Amino acid sequence: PQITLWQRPLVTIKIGGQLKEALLDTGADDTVLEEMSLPGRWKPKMIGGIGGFIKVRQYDQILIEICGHKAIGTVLVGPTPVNIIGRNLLTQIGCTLNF
Amino acid sequence: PQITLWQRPLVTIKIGGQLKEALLDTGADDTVLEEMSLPGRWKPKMIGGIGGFIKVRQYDQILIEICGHKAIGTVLVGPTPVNIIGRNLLTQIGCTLNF
Ligand SMILES: CC(C)(C)NC(=O)[C@@H]1CN(Cc2cccnc2)CCN1C[C@@H](O)C[C@@H](Cc1ccccc1)C(=O)N[C@H]1c2ccccc2C[C@H]1O
Repeated sequence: PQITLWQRPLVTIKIGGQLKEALLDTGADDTVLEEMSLPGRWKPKMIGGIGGFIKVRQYDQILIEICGHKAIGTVLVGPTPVNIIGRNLLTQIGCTLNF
Repeated sequence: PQITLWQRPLVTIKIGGQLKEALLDTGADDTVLEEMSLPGRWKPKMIGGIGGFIKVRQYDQILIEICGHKAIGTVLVGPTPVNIIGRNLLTQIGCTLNF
């Protein structure tokens, strides 16, 4: 698709057999989802944005479907205000910025 | 241009006759630039990022030059680590997300 930016670019993702809403976010290096339980072991990570750092949980090789495009990649879990799809998974599903 | 997302999407902007580098951020609602002096009076605002809220100064009716293209709109100035061009100005230059 082509998504213009007058509204937030929210798409629907499927992860863990659930459907969630997430923001497509070119300003985010990584993908962070709200507090959920995902399979397997986790490592620790701190990510910093505006307002400071949060401590999140890094899971690897997670399957997540964005607009019916399957990506398998690293997903962070933590107290983020919105689910954010960031560059590590945007590159996978072939996403560019155009003007 | 067609900007890919293997690296951060940094481009050159011009505001107040200064050249700056800044991030094309589809996840940002507003444009937030690093502490600098602008023409006009400002309203104060609280905007919230990933690690919580910061206080910014809001200037209206500001022209920025992004890769040639002019855009005018609200610009917030405040303690941000990186310069961020959000949706409010991304729309004016005709920016879209394509996959
Ligand atoms: C207006 C303003 C700019 C303040 N907006 C944001 O910060 C929004 C906030 N919401 C939330 C919100 C807050 C309040 C109200 N509604 C919504 C969540 C997403 N962001 C958008 C982010 O794209 C902003 C960037 C800024 C940045 C980039 C690089 C380095 C430092 C800062 C961001 O936070 N990116 C970071 C990031 C993000 C996720 C995972 C890893 C990493 C690393 C890093 O790239």
